[PDB]
Amino acid sequence: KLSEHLRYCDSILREMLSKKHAAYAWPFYKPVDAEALELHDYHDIIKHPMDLSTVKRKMDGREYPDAQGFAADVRLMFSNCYKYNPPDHEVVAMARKLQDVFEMRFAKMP
Ligand code: NA
Repeated sequence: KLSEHLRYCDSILREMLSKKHAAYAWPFYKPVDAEALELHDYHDIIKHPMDLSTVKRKMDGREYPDAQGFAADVRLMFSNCYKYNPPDHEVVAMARKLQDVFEMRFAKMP
């Protein structure tokens, strides 16, 4: 079983992965494939990649000991995006919209 807090976190993940947010969430569904995206320096710049599929695997694997660890990975995902891309990239705007969802939902955890 997941703790109470982590059951709430699981719901946030479900929401982030849901159709309602897909127009901006889709770049975060799978790990960045540096070769396929021709971003060949990606792993020189980003030392700790993260994406929502990995968060889902970790959740299912009961790897998070608390809600704070879940939040850390999700914030890492957005931060990687802000760090790597120019601030006017369309993907940064998509990250921001999805982060607005995440931060609001996380803060509203009972
Ligand atoms: Na609350």
